[PDB]
Amino acid sequence: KLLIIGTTSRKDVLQEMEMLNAFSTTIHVPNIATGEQLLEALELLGNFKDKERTTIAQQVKGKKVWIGIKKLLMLIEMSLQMDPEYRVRKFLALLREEGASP
Amino acid sequence: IINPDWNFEKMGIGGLDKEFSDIFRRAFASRVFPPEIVEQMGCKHVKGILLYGPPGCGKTLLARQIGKMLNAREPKVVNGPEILESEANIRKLFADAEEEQRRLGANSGLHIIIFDEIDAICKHDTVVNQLLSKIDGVEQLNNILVIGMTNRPDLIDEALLRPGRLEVKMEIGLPDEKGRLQILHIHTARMRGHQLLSADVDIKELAVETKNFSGAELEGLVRAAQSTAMNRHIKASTKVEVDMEKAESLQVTRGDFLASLENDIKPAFGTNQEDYASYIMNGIIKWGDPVTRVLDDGELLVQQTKNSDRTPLVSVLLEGPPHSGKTALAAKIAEESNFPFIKICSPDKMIGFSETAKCQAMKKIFDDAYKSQLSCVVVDDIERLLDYVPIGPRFSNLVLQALLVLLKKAPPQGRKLLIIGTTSRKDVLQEMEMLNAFSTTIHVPNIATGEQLLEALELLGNFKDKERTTIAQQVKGKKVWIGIKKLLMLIEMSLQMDPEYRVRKFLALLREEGASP
Ligand SMILES: Nc1ncnc2c1ncn2[C@@H]1O[C@H](COP(=O)(O)OP(=O)(O)OP(=O)(O)O)[C@@H](O)[C@H]1O
Ligand SMILES: Nc1ncnc2c1ncn2[C@@H]1O[C@H](COP(=O)(O)OP(=O)(O)O)[C@@H](O)[C@H]1O
Ligand SMILES: [Mg+2]
Repeated sequence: KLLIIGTTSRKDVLQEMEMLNAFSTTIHVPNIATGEQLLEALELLGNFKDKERTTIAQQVKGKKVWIGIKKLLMLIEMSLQMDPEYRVRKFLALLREEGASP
Repeated sequence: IINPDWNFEKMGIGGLDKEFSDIFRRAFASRVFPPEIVEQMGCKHVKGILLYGPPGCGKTLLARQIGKMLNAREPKVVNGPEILESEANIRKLFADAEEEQRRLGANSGLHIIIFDEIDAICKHDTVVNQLLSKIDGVEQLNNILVIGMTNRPDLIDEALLRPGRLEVKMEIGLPDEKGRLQILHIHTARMRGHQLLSADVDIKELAVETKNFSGAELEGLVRAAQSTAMNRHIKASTKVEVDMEKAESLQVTRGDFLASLENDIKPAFGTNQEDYASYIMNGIIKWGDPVTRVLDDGELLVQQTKNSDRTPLVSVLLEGPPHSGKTALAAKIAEESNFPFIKICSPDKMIGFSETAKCQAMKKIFDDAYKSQLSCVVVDDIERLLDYVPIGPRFSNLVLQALLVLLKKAPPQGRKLLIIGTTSRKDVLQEMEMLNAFSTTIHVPNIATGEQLLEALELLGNFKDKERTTIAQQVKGKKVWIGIKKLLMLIEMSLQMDPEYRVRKFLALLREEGASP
């Protein structure tokens, strides 16, 4: 017996080459698409404090979010470098800059 | 796992408890229990061991300690070129063991032979065959042991590693912060009881600072520091008629460690250096905020990649209009990094090379970079390195795929890296989808205001007061579009005319150039 697992990021190109016929089934992994999920991830990572968490939740609860997990880790690590005063501002600015339509 | 506790600090070994314990359990356990139960087991004694790794980490000292505590005689040593008539020398090593086996062999002691740089004497098939016959020939030597060492195990003959003969292999790699701490704790013993050192000394800082340091370098640190301090205070008190013990009152050492560390001893492994004059010829002159902004962003990136655990790899891309001075800024940041290992890969060294050769050079550079606990590698002119051309495409697909695969491969555990690239054709790169491989982008704009041009001119200091006023009034409008390199060469050309016909020539040259993106 055997089992083969594949990974890809360009589904349409594979579709044109008549490749999906060989594969028996496909599974879809989505991105973060709600403020609640982002807040849960931030809490689980255990980086920001309570007050900054409240500020982030208040500011981010009036827009849409579409971001990948690895990019989120990179943004958190980059933002932590700045001084304690401007960490939240830098993180929010970077999130706004990265924000894009699905 | 259960083990018999040892006192490593007492034996002088630090940071290798696991290796010592495993070696002792797998190799020398049998030869300590009495022959009767050994035979009843059916146990068979091992005959050879192999140790490999960077030089100076202390391969010999491990077996020397085992010999000191082996409750037997001392081990004999051989050298790679010593044997290299050969059979006569071979008969000077096992002849003593053969004589013992003539006088003994059932209850005889244990003889140990040590081979240095064994790879140099085996790959000359005559000596290899003689050695192979001797270790396992028609006669069986049950009172001998061989412990080879080298640094390139891949070059050892396979027949020598057949399971019947040598069967244990180990790697002894460079120390880490905690390992360096323990090694220093061990080496700082005599002066610890002699009170020749200062109480302000912080061994933690010394251990943290030394990135690529072997035990030999660590001991040399202590040697040089004590020498520096003795000379310092003795000489200080010799030229004055002050009390002699005043010098001995300064015997305690706090800053001499740093003094010796500055340039007395330097890392031996990796530790490449690069020249920056060839890439920074006119220095760096501040003509506006953007230079400060770029430098600050580069410094922040350099800081993140040193005190972070979740991001052991960081890449950054610089983009801007041609001749904006991106390569110089990248080289300046790389120099300011202060990392032990630095290198630059540029197409200038690659002239007329084939695509495969370029791929080989790139992979070799990255492979060398992997060897160091820190590094920074710079790649310049990506669009040229791909051999682009506007008339249709001509990119070398192989060179593109090599880069795209390389940019993501993380290093082994515990090693960090930083990658910086510089480009000018951003759209073309975006087309190939490689833009997503990078993590961040920093812009390199061009001069866009007149006052910036006058400030650059005054920093350069070439035009006089009247000429400065004339240019300022002529181009007061903030509708300029010029790069630092273009400004430099334009000024250099314009300076070639006669003193009278210079300002007008400069203005004509500026007008010839563009004024908008
Ligand atoms: N503040 C500065 N910024 C950039 N370059 C400067 C600065 N001060 C002086 N220079 C000099 O300007 C010249 C431009 O630098 P460099 O050769 O790296 O340009 P570039 O835009 O990377 O070139 P290319 O178009 O060939 O890619 C160099 O001589 C550099 O020393
Ligand atoms: N774990 C360790 N404990 C004590 N000393 C060490 C250790 N590792 C390296 N050294 C230092 O390395 C030196 C010995 O290296 P050596 O055995 O000659 O290496 P090789 O024989 O492979 O050239 C000694 O000066 C010793 O202080
Ligand atoms: Mg350049």
